[PDB]
Amino acid sequence: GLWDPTLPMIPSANIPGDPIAVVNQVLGISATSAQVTANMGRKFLEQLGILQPTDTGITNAPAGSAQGRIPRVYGRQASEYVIRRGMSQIGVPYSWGGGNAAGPSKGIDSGAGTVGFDCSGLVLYSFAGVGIKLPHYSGSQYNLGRKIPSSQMRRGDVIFYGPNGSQHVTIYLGNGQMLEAPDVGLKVRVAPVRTAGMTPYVVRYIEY
Repeated sequence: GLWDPTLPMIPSANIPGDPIAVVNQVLGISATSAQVTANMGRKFLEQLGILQPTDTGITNAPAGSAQGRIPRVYGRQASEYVIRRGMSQIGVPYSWGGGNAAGPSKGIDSGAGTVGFDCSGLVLYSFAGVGIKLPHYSGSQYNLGRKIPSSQMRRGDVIFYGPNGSQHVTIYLGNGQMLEAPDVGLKVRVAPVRTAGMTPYVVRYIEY
């Protein structure tokens, strides 16, 4: 019983570091997920009227802290933007290892010929819109942000599965539903929350 038995009972794709996210061969440019995330974070802060010269655009709280860069009075707005970004991807194919801060991408290993999202890729893409920078591995995502008891999960919190949160990750939508990139052959979808294999905590990246 350690895993969600509806999905492969293995750790999810683990893509190191700060991958290239944008490649433009005509202009001859490229940029990484962290670059795109910082750019989008600064834009978001500017739209709230709070951009400062010291802001890189990266908005993550120190892991475990209840205080991040985005003010609490703007956190619902931030969270709703993240959710809209993710939900806009419903119907995009799953691809093992797929996705970056810019959108779906070619995957790895099995997913090498498929442009799409995997579980952690969808989560990282969604949160990047407000400057929340996440690693492309569900177990590493579980170690960031602030833990909330699973029984108190709230819309916008992030649900994890398997040992160390390593099997699967999804975005809770409230009302017993979650947004996920599920498995090969499928598409990004809204699905009922599953409790089998779930970690006893969810993760909150945005306070409100």
